[PDB]
Amino acid sequence: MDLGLKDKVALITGSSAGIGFTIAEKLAEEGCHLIICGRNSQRLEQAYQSLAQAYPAQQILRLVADVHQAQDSEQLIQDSLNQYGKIDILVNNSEAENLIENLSDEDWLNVFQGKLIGYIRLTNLVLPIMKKQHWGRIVNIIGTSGKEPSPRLVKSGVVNAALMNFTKSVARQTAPYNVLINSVNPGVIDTPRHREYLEIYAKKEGTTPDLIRERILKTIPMNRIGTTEEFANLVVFLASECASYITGITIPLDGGLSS
Amino acid sequence: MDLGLKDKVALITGSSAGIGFTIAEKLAEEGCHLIICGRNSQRLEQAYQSLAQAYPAQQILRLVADVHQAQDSEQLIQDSLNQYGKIDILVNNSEAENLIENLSDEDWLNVFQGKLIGYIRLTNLVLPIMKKQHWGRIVNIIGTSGKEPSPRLVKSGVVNAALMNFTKSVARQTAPYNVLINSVNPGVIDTPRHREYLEIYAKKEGTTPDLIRERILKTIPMNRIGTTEEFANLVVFLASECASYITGITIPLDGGLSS
Amino acid sequence: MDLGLKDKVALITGSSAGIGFTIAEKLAEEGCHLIICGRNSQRLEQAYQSLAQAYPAQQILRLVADVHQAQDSEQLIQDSLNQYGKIDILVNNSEGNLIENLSDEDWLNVFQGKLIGYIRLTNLVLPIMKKQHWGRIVNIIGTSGKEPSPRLVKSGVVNAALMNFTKSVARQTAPYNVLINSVNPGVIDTPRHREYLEIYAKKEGTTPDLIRERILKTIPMNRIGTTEEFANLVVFLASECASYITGITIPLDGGLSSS
Amino acid sequence: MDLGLKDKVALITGSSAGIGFTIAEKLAEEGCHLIICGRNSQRLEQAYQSLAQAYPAQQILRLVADVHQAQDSEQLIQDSLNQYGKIDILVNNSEGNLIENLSDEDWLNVFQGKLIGYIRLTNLVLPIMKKQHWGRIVNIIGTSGKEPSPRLVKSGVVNAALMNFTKSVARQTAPYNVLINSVNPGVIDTPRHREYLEIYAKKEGTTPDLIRERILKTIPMNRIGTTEEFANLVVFLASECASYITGITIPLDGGLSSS
Repeated sequence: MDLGLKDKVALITGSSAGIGFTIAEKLAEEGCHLIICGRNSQRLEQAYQSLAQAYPAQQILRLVADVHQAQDSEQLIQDSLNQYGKIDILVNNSEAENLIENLSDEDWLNVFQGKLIGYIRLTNLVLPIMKKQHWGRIVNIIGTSGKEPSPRLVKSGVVNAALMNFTKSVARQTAPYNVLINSVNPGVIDTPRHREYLEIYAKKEGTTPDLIRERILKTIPMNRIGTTEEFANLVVFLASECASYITGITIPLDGGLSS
Repeated sequence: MDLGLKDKVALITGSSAGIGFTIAEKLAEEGCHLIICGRNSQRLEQAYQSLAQAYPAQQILRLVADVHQAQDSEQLIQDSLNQYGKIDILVNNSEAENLIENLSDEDWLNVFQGKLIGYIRLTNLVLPIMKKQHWGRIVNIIGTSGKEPSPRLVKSGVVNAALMNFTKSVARQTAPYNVLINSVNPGVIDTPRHREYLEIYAKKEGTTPDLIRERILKTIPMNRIGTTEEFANLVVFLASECASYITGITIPLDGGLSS
Repeated sequence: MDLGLKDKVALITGSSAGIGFTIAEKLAEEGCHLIICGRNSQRLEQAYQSLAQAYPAQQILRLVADVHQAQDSEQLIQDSLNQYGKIDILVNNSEGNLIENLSDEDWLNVFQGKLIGYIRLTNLVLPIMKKQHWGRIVNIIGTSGKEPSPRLVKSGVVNAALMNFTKSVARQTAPYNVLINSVNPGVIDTPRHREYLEIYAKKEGTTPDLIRERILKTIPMNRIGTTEEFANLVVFLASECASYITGITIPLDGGLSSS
Repeated sequence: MDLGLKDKVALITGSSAGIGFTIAEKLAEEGCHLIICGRNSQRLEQAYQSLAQAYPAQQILRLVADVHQAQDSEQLIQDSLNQYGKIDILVNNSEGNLIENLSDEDWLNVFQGKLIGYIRLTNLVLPIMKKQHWGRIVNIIGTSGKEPSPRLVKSGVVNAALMNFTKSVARQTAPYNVLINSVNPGVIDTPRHREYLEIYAKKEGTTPDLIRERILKTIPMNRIGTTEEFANLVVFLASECASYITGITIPLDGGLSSS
């Protein structure tokens, strides 16, 4: 399937590893030029070298930035536009206490100043550019940062509900400009954070990582943990010319967890 | 129907007028003692005098407080507990630019520091008290402050989605203590704010209030605007002993708007 | 709370036992005259005698009828009208797997039971209620005493259909003050539930106690609901007080929907 | 993007025209062999000749069949298996008011059409796909060219049922890599849509142009979708790339679901 992505410019946040990295790879495979970013300069350079070697014909800009910080986010967009003159695609992809009574005002304000305002801010920054182009795709990754999907995750639940509604509202307003915005909700995907979570959960309980993994597998109807490639495939489809009539929706990519 | 509310202590925020006032009246009718509050001392005194005269056998504490301010909210709960020794019921009931591109970081942070954190904070403050009692009811009024319900209302959409999810999470955690929490989503209810909105909309467009009202009536399947009594009836039911198996849900009270 | 039900005429199907019986009791307590029905004459007579002795001031009509059969359902309504001249309230409460096993005849038989049963009875009472400018229909949308689970395929399909039917009919009948809502029970202690525990335990090779323990850990309130708790909401929805509530489905489930 | 569809065998119902025809075309483009069907031999032959001439390297089996009839549906699958030995993909795409007017026979006839039609065909292909450890079923859940609206009561009930069926079957078949999803079209430019515009305009006493203008103002993208745009998503869901997506319903609607 021709996705119509040749020479499209894609900014993928959180692209030094895991889901974001594989999304960047797949976008490059379809002919996009890339902006990849993250806070960890060492990890980002490894990603950058891997992508440049795998896709020597494609342009790749790497930028160290904290996309939960206003100044870094503003400069990220300015540097991207300076390099490429356009930004066609934005993939928003960014990152303990679970008991309600224990969460203070500062705790909640702190959660809102992370991913929630982070995605809103970056969306706001790219919208004028995409509207000028009459072409944009924004895909919001609305998950739990490698934790087992569960209603117990209270902070992420609130933030993710807010972001799903924001997605609908912005989609409705930007649809007349062919700027489309959708969200994808991962199930259990085999990422570095997921693997780190297996280690952390195995200790709190007194067991092994393989044992915790087996318990997780029982909850997934497919009885298999998803790959980053499986997740990336949908994101790339949504970011394509082929998804030109799809906007304002949230899609679970989860091996049946939602059933 | 005996609602089992005799001598229960109910705190109703935003109770100087409109929905909150009628909820306070109906709770007093069922035998509750009240805490009523609001920022407007003059309006609150009028409410206080009306309730005291209508329900002379019931205790009524009135407190001037801004329930979007942390200190006022903390003191509200402390003063309530000092007066009554218990708080059985909390009704969370508190209050322009609509285009996404025009909304800054400060704008969004400001919206989150209002009703969103306001309801979360007050919930957090009453939970230890209600859990000690093994008896609590929290009803969150999740609406649009007298504006015509519409997907266009972007700020309230995000906040309300967040609050509906928060409701579910807190309900799940507090259910083992018989502390039940639910939300009610008003449709078009005849309140002071609604009537003020008719005036403001009639000017922006060049028409009358009755004309704007007629346009609103066409959107409501019942072809009638709801009364504050109709709204209050459900809130009082949810706050009662009779609703002892109902928690974590959101109920539209809207004359069919959701259909 | 005065529910405004004095002398209202209520038809409750499946009212010989369990949820339906308790709903009938509670409606009589609030001043309704009743029509009760069931397929088994002996069980229906027991219910009638209990209700007639408890509420001798109220009129109670008992009729043997299979409300999944067209002729019986039509005659039930005609007999009710001949007795009372009106029907104010209908509570639809009638009874109700490996996908590859389920044949066409199995699915068609499913649809010719509760699904068309509720639709047909709704159709039969609508003109009565519309001419009154007063009606309440409450659809009980449950699993008929089986513990809620994604595994119950037929009931899931039927119940999804009925929830949508509820919305559609509500929208059409709203201006006639004929209000239609559904209640989705969680786990409620009925004779049917108790029999299901026996059957499931026998099939699983375990004890009813162990099945009950498994169910309880899924419910945030950590207890099974009573028929009185369930009936309270149904009676509220059938009342004058619920005059602005229509087209909605309310889970009554101890928090199961937030688990 | 390589969709991994080379030599896969796809059955598309309702494939003589419109959405079904375009889906068949696009599946052939990605390397599938086809089974196409319809009730009208002349229209089916036209579709066959078009596809056979466009994709002469692919196998195309055309069969006259009424997929709302049990015998025809059973024979369709047997004939398909006799030709190809396997069926990898099924796209369920078959055709499909005042409440008080609608009789039992009307509702039963509704349920004996598309509802049991999709369920039956799913049941027929499941064992084929399960033994392969590879299957994709995509249910087209629309209004068959009528403009989406709460007024369409029968389709709403059937479609709600089918969306739930999708979830239930997905959960059961997931470990066999047999994935089942639904797509809900908004307004798509098909011959059926165009005929509906004519009929609705005639019934309303207005022009097709004015009906189209009314529809366009409901769609945030301010345009009606093409069959190619719709087919793109169906083909993606039918692909190897969608290997972790199951049990979900995706609106393909230009933002209508966020309007």
